[PDB]
Amino acid sequence: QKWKWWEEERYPEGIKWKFLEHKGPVFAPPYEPLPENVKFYYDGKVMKLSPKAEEVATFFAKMLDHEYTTKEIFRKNFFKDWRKEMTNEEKNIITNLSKCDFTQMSQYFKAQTEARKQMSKEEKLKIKEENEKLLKEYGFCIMDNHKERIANFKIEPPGLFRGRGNHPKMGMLKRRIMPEDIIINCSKDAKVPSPPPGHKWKEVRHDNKVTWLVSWTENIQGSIKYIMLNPSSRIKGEKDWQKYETARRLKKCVDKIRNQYREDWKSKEMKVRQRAVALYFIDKLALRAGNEKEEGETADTVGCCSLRVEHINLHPELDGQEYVVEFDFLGKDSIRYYNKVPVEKRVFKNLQLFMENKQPEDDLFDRLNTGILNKHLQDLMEGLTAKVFRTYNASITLQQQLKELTAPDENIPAKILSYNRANRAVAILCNHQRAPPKTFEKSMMNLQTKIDAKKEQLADARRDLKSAKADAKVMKDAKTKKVVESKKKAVQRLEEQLMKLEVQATDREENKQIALGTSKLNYLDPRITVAWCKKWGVPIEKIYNKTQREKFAWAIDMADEDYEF
DNA sequence: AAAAAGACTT
DNA sequence: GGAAAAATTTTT
DNA sequence: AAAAATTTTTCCAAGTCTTTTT
Ligand SMILES: CC[C@@]1(O)C(=O)OCc2c1cc1n(c2=O)Cc2cc3ccccc3nc2-1
Repeated sequence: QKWKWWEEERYPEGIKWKFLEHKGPVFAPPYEPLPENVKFYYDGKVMKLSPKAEEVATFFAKMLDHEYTTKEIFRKNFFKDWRKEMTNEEKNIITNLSKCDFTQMSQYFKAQTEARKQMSKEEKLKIKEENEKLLKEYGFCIMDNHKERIANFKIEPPGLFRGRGNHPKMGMLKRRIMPEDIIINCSKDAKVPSPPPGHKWKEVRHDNKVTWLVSWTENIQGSIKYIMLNPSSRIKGEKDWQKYETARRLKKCVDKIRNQYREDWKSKEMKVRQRAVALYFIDKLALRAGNEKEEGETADTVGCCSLRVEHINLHPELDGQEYVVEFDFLGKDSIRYYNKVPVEKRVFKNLQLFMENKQPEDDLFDRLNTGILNKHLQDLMEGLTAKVFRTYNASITLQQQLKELTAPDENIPAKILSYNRANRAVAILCNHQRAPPKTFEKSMMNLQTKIDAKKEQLADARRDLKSAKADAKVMKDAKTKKVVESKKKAVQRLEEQLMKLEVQATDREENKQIALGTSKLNYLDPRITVAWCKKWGVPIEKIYNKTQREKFAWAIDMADEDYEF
């Protein structure tokens, strides 16, 4: 069937749904304590760990293999959070983490993973079926006249916080989410889901100005987690489509804004000059609008509006470049951003002004935050904020590079390479880095030995063709010529294969320290891709896989070859 | 405001 | 998501 | 048959910006 929601009339502003029914959240599987033969030791002598404490102790044991279990903060926060979940006949004995021996616990769990990957196609087939009966009853909710998929219906198990970067809270206990934390949400006329026996959910909500099915407040940050619908849904995809159409609207008056923020660098007020320089950073330098965040509750990271002075060092000349601003900081997810950038005359001079009589630990743009900057953007264009730039600059770069890369001649596998090269450019601009695949970049030697082997399979068809001509000369007939054809069409089938292997080795080695994912899904207007595919006859499945085709179902169907962002 | 929350987005 | 599992599928 | 190199899931947060509260 497949419901073409994009053909429907836009859902009237404010209300998200008229009717919402769902089976609720699936809870994390109960804890199975340790057997008799898996003993825990403290101060060398055996210790009986109560169910509560035993669990918190496993979470650490299973991580013993990682290098972070040796960091101060990790161990400090851990031990503190373990103390709470301990009995007094245990809070009296265990004074420190350092005297606790998890070695045996840690060993059993590495054995479980082994004994698991050695199962029978009877057990493995049963689990893979019991896992399918859960996805049917719990993974589909009903939102207005339709059956749509839920994204992550399984509530996350309790464990230990790690987070990304050097985070202050690493090692803390993530408590087990009970029904009494869950806030259900659904329509008044919908069958309310039944809670686990002998429990009550925190609240049965009916707020129809939201898209969520369930919410709870996790304890590490005190942030609210949600169980929202699958990206393939209407509610998620109309939002997605809107986000693109909003960045597409930015396109028709982008140069207008670029005229203004240019001369704004020459205004009376520092506040307007700051706002404009920051806007330059977000525009031409694809920075995020860096909100302020609670220090000692998150990893010290930034974005443009939050950039401290210590994140830049002013250089007049370097490598033959004029007015270079050296960026050096940890962006989102503690991912470094280093950029030597030649800026215009006023901008370099404006930055010196913004850094005068200031200490390294102070802001660059004081008198600025995301709030001021975004209030301006709104006035500049109906519905514009500072993230829309990243959507424009990323999307439009794909469209441009696909134009400047794709040649009509190329066979399908080299066009895929051209597309990926386009994607790659966006990725480097949006700084979606990657740590090289776990020493496995010797898979290149194991791909080169396959290419060098094909150079033989072809080299032999070349010397086969050279001898076919040496027989076609002496005694020329329609039996020798039609063989010099079968040896020519043979050089070709191998030539097209070598291309397919070499082009695929380039694609792989260029995308070594880059990440296309976050842009593939989150930043590029899927229609830009779809058009490119319809044009050169590249079957979509070569670019977007099934969950992607499904998420992007709206683009595929509602976009021709002629489409232009 | 403008902090502190909430709901989306990356 | 992006690296790690885990389930595959390719190589040897 | 079994090492090996792949494809695909599973594990687990950190931003942006709107709406409340204070
Ligand atoms: C590296 C890619 C990226 O950081 C990002 O910048 O954009 C996409 C993305 C990320 C992370 C994430 N998600 C994402 O959609 C969804 C999601 C769910 C999670 C659920 C639990 C823990 C971490 C989680 N991280 C992401």
